[PDB]
Amino acid sequence: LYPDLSEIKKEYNVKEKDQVEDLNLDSLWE
Repeated sequence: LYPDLSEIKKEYNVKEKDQVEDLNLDSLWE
C-alpha cells in the first residue's frame, strides 16, 4: 500500500536498470 515511498530512489533505482536490462535483452539481440 501507500506510495513506493521512493519515487526518487526507485526511479533512481530503475534508471540504473532501465539502462542495463537492455544490454541483456537488447545487447545480445543486436
